[PDB]
Amino acid sequence: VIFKKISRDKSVTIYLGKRDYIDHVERVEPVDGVVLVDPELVKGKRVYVSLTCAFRYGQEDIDVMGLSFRRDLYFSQVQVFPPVATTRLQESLIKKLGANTYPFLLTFPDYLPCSVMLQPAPQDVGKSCGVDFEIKAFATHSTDVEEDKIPKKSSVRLLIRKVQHAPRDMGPQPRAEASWQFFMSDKPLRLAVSLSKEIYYHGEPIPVTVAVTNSTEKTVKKIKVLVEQVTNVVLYSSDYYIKTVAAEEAQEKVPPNSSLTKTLTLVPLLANNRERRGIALDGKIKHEDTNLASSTIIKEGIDKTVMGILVSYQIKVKLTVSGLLLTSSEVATEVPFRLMHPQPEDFARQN
Amino acid sequence: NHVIFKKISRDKSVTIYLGKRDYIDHVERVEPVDGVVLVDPELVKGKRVYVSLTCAFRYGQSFRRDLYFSQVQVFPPVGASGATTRLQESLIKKLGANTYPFLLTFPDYLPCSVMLQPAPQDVGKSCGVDFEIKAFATHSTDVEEDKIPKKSSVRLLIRKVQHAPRDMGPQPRAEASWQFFMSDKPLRLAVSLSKEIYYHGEPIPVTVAVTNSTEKTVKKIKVLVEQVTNVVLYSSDYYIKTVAAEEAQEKVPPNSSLTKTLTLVPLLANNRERRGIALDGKIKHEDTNLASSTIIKEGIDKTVMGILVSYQIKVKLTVSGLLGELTSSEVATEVPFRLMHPQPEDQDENFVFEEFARQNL
Amino acid sequence: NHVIFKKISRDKSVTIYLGKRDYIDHVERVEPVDGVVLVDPELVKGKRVYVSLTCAFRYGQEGLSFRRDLYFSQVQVFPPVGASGATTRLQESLIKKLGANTYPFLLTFPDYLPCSVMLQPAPQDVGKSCGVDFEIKAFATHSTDVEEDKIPKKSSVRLLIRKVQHAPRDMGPQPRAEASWQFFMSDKPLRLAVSLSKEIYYHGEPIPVTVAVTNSTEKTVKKIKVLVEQVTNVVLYSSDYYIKTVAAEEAQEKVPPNSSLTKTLTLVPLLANNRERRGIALDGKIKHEDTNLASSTIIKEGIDKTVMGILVSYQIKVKLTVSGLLGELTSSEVATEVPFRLMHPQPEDENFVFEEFARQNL
Amino acid sequence: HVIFKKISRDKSVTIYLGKRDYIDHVERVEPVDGVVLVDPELVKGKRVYVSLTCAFRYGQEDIDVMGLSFRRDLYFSQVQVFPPVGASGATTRLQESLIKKLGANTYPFLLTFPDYLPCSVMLQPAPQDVGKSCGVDFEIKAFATHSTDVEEDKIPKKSSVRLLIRKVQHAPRDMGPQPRAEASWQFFMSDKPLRLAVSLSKEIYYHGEPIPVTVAVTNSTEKTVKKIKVLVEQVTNVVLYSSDYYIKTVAAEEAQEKVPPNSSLTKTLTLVPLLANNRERRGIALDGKIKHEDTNLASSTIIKEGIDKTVMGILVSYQIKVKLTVSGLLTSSEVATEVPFRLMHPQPENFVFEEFARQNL
Ligand SMILES: O=P(O)(O)CP(=O)(O)O[C@H]1[C@H](OP(=O)(O)O)[C@@H](OP(=O)(O)O)[C@@H](OP(=O)(O)O)[C@@H](OP(=O)(O)O)[C@@H]1OP(=O)(O)O
Ligand SMILES: O=P(O)(O)CP(=O)(O)O[C@H]1[C@H](OP(=O)(O)O)[C@@H](OP(=O)(O)O)[C@@H](OP(=O)(O)O)[C@@H](OP(=O)(O)O)[C@@H]1OP(=O)(O)O
Ligand SMILES: O=P(O)(O)CP(=O)(O)O[C@H]1[C@H](OP(=O)(O)O)[C@@H](OP(=O)(O)O)[C@@H](OP(=O)(O)O)[C@@H](OP(=O)(O)O)[C@@H]1OP(=O)(O)O
Ligand SMILES: O=P(O)(O)CP(=O)(O)O[C@H]1[C@H](OP(=O)(O)O)[C@@H](OP(=O)(O)O)[C@@H](OP(=O)(O)O)[C@@H](OP(=O)(O)O)[C@@H]1OP(=O)(O)O
Ligand SMILES: O=P(O)(O)CP(=O)(O)O[C@H]1[C@H](OP(=O)(O)O)[C@@H](OP(=O)(O)O)[C@@H](OP(=O)(O)O)[C@@H](OP(=O)(O)O)[C@@H]1OP(=O)(O)O
Ligand SMILES: O=P(O)(O)CP(=O)(O)O[C@H]1[C@H](OP(=O)(O)O)[C@@H](OP(=O)(O)O)[C@@H](OP(=O)(O)O)[C@@H](OP(=O)(O)O)[C@@H]1OP(=O)(O)O
Repeated sequence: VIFKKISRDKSVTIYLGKRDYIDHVERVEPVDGVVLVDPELVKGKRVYVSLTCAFRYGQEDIDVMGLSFRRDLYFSQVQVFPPVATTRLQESLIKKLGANTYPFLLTFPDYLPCSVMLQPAPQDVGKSCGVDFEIKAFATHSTDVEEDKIPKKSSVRLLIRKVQHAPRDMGPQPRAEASWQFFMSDKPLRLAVSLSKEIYYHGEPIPVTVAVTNSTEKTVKKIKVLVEQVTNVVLYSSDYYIKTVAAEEAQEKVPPNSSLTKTLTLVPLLANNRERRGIALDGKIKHEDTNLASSTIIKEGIDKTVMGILVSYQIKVKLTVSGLLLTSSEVATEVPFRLMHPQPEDFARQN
Repeated sequence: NHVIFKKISRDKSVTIYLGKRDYIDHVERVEPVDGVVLVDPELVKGKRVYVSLTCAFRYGQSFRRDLYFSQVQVFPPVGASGATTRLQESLIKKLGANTYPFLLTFPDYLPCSVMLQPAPQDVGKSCGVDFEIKAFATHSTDVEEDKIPKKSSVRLLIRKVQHAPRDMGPQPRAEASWQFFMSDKPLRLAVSLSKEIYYHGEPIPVTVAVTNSTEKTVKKIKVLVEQVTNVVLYSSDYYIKTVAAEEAQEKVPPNSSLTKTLTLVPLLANNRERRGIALDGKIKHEDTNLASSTIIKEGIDKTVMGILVSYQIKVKLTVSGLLGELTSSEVATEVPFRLMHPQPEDQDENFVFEEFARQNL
Repeated sequence: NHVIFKKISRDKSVTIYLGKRDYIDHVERVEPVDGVVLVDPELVKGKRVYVSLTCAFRYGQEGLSFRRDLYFSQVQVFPPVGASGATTRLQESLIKKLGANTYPFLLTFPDYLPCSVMLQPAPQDVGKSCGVDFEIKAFATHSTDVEEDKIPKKSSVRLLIRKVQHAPRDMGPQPRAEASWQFFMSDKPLRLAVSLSKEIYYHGEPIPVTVAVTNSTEKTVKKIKVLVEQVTNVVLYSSDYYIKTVAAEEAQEKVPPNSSLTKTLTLVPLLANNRERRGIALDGKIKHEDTNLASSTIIKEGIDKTVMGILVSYQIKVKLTVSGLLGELTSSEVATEVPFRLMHPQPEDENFVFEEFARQNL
Repeated sequence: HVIFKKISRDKSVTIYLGKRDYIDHVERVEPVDGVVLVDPELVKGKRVYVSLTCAFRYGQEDIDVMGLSFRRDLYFSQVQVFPPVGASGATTRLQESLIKKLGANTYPFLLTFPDYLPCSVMLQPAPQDVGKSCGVDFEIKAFATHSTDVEEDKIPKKSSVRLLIRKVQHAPRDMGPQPRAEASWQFFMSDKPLRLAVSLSKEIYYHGEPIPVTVAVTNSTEKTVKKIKVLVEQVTNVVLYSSDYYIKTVAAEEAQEKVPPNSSLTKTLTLVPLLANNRERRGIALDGKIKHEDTNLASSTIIKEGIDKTVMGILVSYQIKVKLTVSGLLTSSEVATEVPFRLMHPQPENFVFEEFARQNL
């Protein structure tokens, strides 16, 4: 399946192999495509293709001051026409389309975030924001460069996604486990939480093993296990969101001088969430192929602020503990894990 | 002298008289259509004369949707038959005893006069919202059926014109900033208008505040009034058109800021090409202006407006060294405002009668 | 049965009768003092009997000491003034019950006065005894032959009434505090959030203090201590300041590293909790049984706070004791305060039992 | 000289300091040398310590607004005075002299400042300002502890005494002859240049020192410079808890002299940025509380190489701003530029005892 889009004036048509380009940490899948020009309508002009990654912040509200912010995180441009290595997709598209088809290759660097965006809920303090990736093909004249204008009718833009996949090689995953001792009157309530591994895939079930050892004279009335998505906007405005994307409540008691081990399975999915606002996604709410944002992966030496939006996941265990008799207390603890797409194997989107 | 607008049927049995061509919508209420029908007693003997107010959306020359229909009987006379307006009482006395009054009211859920004839480059077809006042006679020569001859009827294309409400939105303001690739220092743009509602012909003072902390130069500042049109019945056509443009002669060099007020006047007269833009009448007519801003009432589905018209100030900054190496995009912000006609200002008078037909160019 | 409070002068010429010892201030208005004076016609022949309402701040003694009058009002009971008719059911009923030598009086409170507050300091406290008293005095005056009028003490009778703070119709927003600390060399915060159910609590009503400790540090919250602190500011003569614990609850939970704990402790601020009844603002004398903690002062808009004499306020204080911290990474305490107001509940012939106005001791 | 004394509630611990204000001159910071006078009976087998804390704080107490507070310790250090171990090492003339003056129950302490701390800065906002009260405080606290006091984790308040000292920014002892702080801008208007050059005598000015701002307008345009305004702006950035930004005029001179087309004008305006010029003392960074007499404008923050600016808590900087009002043909433009400079205190070079409390206004 090839994805095509044509300029208003039909002088420039762009063809891409895919909408979604894979980041698997080691390297990023480059954007290889072709531009089909109409020789009469290009005439004495030059056609370029650009790859822009930008962070954006702000939304249009009636009677609320317009506030907009944009920061380019990467820009790269190449000339396709007139022509100045190739790939199988290009060679095949050229033969399929004709002699007015010209190839382009734009590469991603290693310091960029992946597709993340966020539209807030009514109770949420800050505004709409996200990281977009735009492939734009456009024609310029030599009096167009002289006035600094690139006519819109001669241009065509595609909003591609950079998608986080797990790296191809990685050693056998350590279990993600922590333990806490909550002394209550100098008798310990011990809580251990353990996951099977550190990295889970979108759709993969997460087996959360909870081990309560109650040496206190109080009763654990209730055990609740959540997958929480933590979002930190780290450009323009320091917005913070924490949202439940999966929840199981065991509801089984742990009486005094007893211990209880239980494994609950959670699956953090956008489908579990009627309310799709306040949560970091990899695309727009309306689109069908939109998932929960993958865990941000900050490379060594890269300042976290250039990622724009930081997305992390954690298992939260809340224990309701009975009073003396009065009302009851609640302790809670977090175990971090990472959520991304599976390891890789060796244009308008559906609503 | 009060100018009265008259039109007569082909068979000259029914003549309709209106106080005005254009009826004022000022949001709170709409000015009702008060007029009189002059019948020829010999030619309407046995017949019944009615007056109707129709509002319809149209697309092509192909789809029609009625948004409002209302009808009243003028002849034979209904009840008291007495006028409800000074204009009616005065027209009856001026014309004779074969003059009968009618009052047709507008509801609050209707759009105002908007229509659009596309340019060659535009996708999508002709469309608009028309308001028709029709007076017509009906008879039976047959027990099986009543007839409505066209020769016994007379139709007027009136306009529903948007005038300003009592109140007004907060003062429009935008702020935008850009950090270009490999640039740690921002370009800040702030835009302010004096008020939220402007009148057709009124100048719009657009205050632009560029703060250039970058090592690049703002070569050009261009300020537009853009008219955004959304057809929301039959076909989802979208038009965005410049109806006014002013280009400041100032550059903004590195590590400097510039505040400047450009004055724009969005007018149909500025536009040689009158196709692709929403008007309140036909291109040919002289009294035709740019369409007023649509005002959707709370609880009314926007689709029953047929065509949505909105205005915005767009400020575009051309930046040096950017277009080659650091962006393929334009640096711009938009500030919305509303455009309509001024607020309304609230012995027998002499009547000069004129044909309802509007003057061309 | 309506309990009536009677007191008689030494010479038994003037006897005063009151419906109550305690008159209600509910912010909107104050309950006026309606009573009757029973005169002995033989002993008041040629004399004039008056009733006065005095509100005074005092400092030194509970006599040589600083005094400031905040309000004085006086009315004539005998010989009878005008109609002489009762204005209350209590008066009409007392007149019929007692006889034709019974005369009514009504003394009203204005809106700019404080309520009954007084303070007797502890040994460790700087500053002296002080308070706001309300005195109802009925007294007879006669003329001598040289032009000088006399006011014998034997012909007079004084009652120390209380002005008691009851809640208004409305109430402030729900009290909430948030506090966070980053200790020296610690990148991660200790967050404390405190919430009360409501803004106004009643004497005897339990206060549910919800604490939410979020410990992102590698230190342990060893103790959570929740206090009701009474803050007293003397604002006439001498700027004395007292802050005193009138209730304390110590949660038995620790909060270990990288954990959070939500807990609701219930406190009841009462004078009964305090063996030591000195150093704290009361609404009466220590010895008296019906004496409580002073209600929160309520300064009306436009009234200078100094004419209140003693300012009383309450707050919830939450102190977190943190491991490794105190002596190594701070010389301060980790704590937050949430203000609330403490007063009596909103406010809503008869057989009469007569009793001496004197209040019962302990 | 003048010595500053404060005594605990229980009168067991009394602290004596040489000064309220300790000098930071970039190279090093003046250490806090003082003495604690203990009452041997009231010590009663206990241990007395002296601590130096530097903390950033954020939040203010409002009636019917949720209490929100934040504190971050930037430095904590503690030494033992009693019983003596000579923790503070070698002693100083002020200490030796105070010991002989006071008695044998006087014990010396020396607490040093490191080089990664900010100076005394605090800010109480105005009504129009968005964020809350914040500042950097320096506390010297002497306090006694028992061995059942460490067991319960209590340091009784009556046995303790705290002093709020200031860390004051002075210019460093050695620095090369100061370069003039000068920039120039060319504002092309219709492709004719308006050239503005701004020059200061030097880069560092002292509190109270006048700043001679030389402005040089060269107008080759056909427009007129109607007005020249010169400001000292104080820029404040809170960089802990909340990213608050304040920009405030602390001095202003307006030359209302014109520069007509095809002419140039040089003018030297003298400004003196002072807290005394400001009736409204809220919204601006001070080195102390508003009420205190010895409170000035905050000195320029001096971030040392390798120190993350966030550990300074509040960043304070100064700049000269020159605004030129330029004529149109029916409304006018305004260009402006900034020249940064630094503002601090001058380079550094019988006992009367007084309470440490500072004099008000
Ligand atoms: O019908 P109009 O608007 O009155 C006259 P026009 O059609 O020549 O408008 C062009 C406009 O001409 P005009 O200023 O006369 O409207 C020119 O303005 P100029 O390049 O600044 O001179 C550019 O406008 P912008 O700079 O705002 O984009 C052109 O856009 P490009 O930069 O080529 O994309 C416009 O072309 P268009 O938008 O119709 O394709
Ligand atoms: O290109 P696609 O997605 O395959 C199909 P489309 O052409 O209808 O997309 C438009 C998109 O339509 P859609 O999202 O339905 O594809 C609309 O989205 P909407 O305004 O949010 O509804 C806007 O995109 P944004 O969301 O990025 O603003 C339009 O941006 P403009 O404001 O016109 O510049 C897009 O127009 P574009 O310029 O990209 O061709
Ligand atoms: O009616 P008006 O404006 O007061 C004066 P006109 O008679 O010149 O208007 C005619 C109108 O003239 P105009 O547009 O100038 O009002 C023309 O419009 P044209 O096709 O653009 O010439 C047609 O109007 P429509 O297209 O709306 O039907 C004619 O309809 P017909 O096709 O004859 O039925 C109108 O004639 P009508 O039938 O109303 O007497
Ligand atoms: O044997 P006692 O205790 O001296 C007399 P009591 O037991 O009847 O009560 C007295 C009461 O004593 P108590 O309250 O213990 O019964 C005391 O109270 P205190 O002044 O607060 O100590 C005063 O009562 P008030 O509160 O009405 O002033 C006394 O009134 P004076 O002010 O001296 O005139 C009362 O003496 P009373 O006048 O009734 O004979
Ligand atoms: O929690 P606990 O121990 O069971 C009861 P507490 O906290 O009141 O104990 C004392 C408290 O001990 P702690 O609070 O450490 O338990 C101490 O605290 P410290 O002097 O600061 O150590 C002082 O409390 P404050 O500081 O609040 O006044 C003492 O008051 P004084 O200063 O002598 O008036 C308190 O003794 P009190 O005199 O009240 O019986
Ligand atoms: O010499 P100063 O400080 O300029 C005048 P002050 O003696 O009234 O100081 C008090 C200060 O008064 P002020 O603020 O007027 O200096 C008050 O401040 P407030 O809480 O804002 O009233 C508190 O200090 P903070 O400013 O640190 O809070 C008091 O500390 P506590 O919390 O009681 O320990 C201070 O009392 P101190 O400890 O000096 O005896």
